[PDB]
Amino acid sequence: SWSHPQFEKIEGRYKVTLKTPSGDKTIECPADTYILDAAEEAGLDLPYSCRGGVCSSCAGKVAAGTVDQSDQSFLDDAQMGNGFVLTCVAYPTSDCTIQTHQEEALY
Ligand code: FES
Ligand SMILES: [Cl-]
Ligand code: NA
Repeated sequence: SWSHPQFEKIEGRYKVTLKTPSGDKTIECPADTYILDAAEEAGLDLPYSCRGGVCSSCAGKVAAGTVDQSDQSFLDDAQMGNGFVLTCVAYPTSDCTIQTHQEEALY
């Protein structure tokens, strides 16, 4: 192996502000890391079920910034156009603010 952590995990991280029901919590999220994975590693308890982009459990809404959720399946094109994000399969592509716990907002 290597005598250092992976550069991709130490450097170049995006700021992700999770606007949760219990307040805003800003974490660093590597570009190669799904938002849910960074949040759960940081000790947050965000909702999820399938971890595969096929449900609404981990849904959030992008309040600021952009994501890459090319692996997602469940959201329709309009929902994604309107800012919904499946946090379990979404990489940040900018500093961003994601309101969590938005499953119920989906129609
Ligand atoms: S937990 Fe099912 S889509 Fe994210
Ligand atoms: Cl949950
Ligand atoms: Na990587």
